[PDB]
Amino acid sequence: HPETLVKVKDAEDQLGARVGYIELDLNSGKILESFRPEERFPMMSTFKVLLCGAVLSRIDAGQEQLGRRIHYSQNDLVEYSPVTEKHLTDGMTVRELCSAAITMSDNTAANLLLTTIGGPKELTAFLHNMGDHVTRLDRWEPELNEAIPNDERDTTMPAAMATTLRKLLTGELLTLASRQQLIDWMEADKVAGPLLRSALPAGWFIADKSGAGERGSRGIIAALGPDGKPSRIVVIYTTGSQATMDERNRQIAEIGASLIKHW
Amino acid sequence: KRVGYIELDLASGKILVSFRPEERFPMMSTFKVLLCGAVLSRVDAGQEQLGRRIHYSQNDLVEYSPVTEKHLTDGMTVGELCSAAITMSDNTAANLLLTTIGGPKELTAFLHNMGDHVTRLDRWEPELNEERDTTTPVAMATTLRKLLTGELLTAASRQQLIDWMEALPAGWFIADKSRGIIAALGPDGKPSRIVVIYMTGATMDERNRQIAEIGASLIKHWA
Ligand SMILES: [Mg+2]
Repeated sequence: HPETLVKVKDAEDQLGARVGYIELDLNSGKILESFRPEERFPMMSTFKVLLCGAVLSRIDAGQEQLGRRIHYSQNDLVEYSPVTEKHLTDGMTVRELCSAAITMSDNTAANLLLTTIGGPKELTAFLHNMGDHVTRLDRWEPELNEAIPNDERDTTMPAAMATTLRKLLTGELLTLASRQQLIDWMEADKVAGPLLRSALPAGWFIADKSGAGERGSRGIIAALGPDGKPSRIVVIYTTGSQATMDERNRQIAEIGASLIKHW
Repeated sequence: KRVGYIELDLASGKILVSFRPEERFPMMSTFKVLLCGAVLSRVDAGQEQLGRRIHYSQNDLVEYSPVTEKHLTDGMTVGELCSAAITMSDNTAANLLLTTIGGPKELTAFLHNMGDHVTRLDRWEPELNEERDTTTPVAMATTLRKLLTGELLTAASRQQLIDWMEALPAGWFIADKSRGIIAALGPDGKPSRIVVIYMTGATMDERNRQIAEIGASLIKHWA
């Protein structure tokens, strides 16, 4: 059963770059296995789940509404804004913006949502307040993806991210419809095909969010399980590699194949 | 049937690799390391001397006692007994050292007092090898790291504990010569990493294949 860990190590050796990984039981929160779990990695677009968690938490407390509309003005359009670049005229509701930020990784959507909560510092405050004292967001899209070596801005650790994700998706931090909306948005992720979904067998459930940035940075956070039901959380990050995006994708997909095989 | 392990970076206290690190397992001989830790804490406190000689009878000998069985006449110093209890897993030596601190409950209270509320020793040798006398990979590693780094022991005692532990893969410094293994990894006399492995089950071989697979997963702080 350390086979998966040996594969992560091989990935690290194939990429010439640090890889971090943790697998947690969704119900108990116990760590099942881990590799560099307490090293810092850039979050990249995996933060968009935590963002929409904070946006959902404010919806639950009456400070935000799903149906509130946001207009925004072409000047706000940062690169990879596939959904938001189609609604220059009419705008987009909070619900649509979370949908775009999660399912399509729309960068402008994330910035608009960040503004609704008071920016990076308020996301970081939201995290500290729920017991995550590691994860920090500092910048906006697209700067948060720079992945400068030794820069602790905009980073998490695999263990901190995994525990946080778990608290968002289970228990009572969010309401039932909110919890379910967040996991449904993650289920409907359309831009993480090459990662753990490429190794997922028939009939398995996966709710995920991937990220990609500069300087070889790539990752994914996921809740998955056999028979249409999530039972574990997986977080994989890497940074630093000079390998191609497809090689990074492949490495993550093969770690996924290993943890699935040794489930 | 079950395996759990953890490798920790000593300088940082960060977990490098883990597999079922919070499952409970019988300590088996890994308690001996912690015992020698409690002994050295007493030395540091001016309550015990490693040069102190102890005589013991043939009513003290229990199974696997390779050193102590040979010194019923002349006895053995506290330091010798610690060396025997870790390096030779000499079960009488562990029982005699236990008496010097005040029994299982006093080791267990030593651990409580240093932040470890998972690891519990209740029995003496040989009865401890049959939820009593258990730990988890993470608690044992975290406790050992506390012993070996900064605070808890003086620098004399820390080096002494290491040198006993450094007195299975060829790169591993193995404390002990259903099972527990503690290994230190790194330069002689100053390991950078510790590995703690428990297995309950087994066939000489296949445990050795499992051990080699764990060996393949081990890493170091990224430079
Ligand atoms: Mg390494």
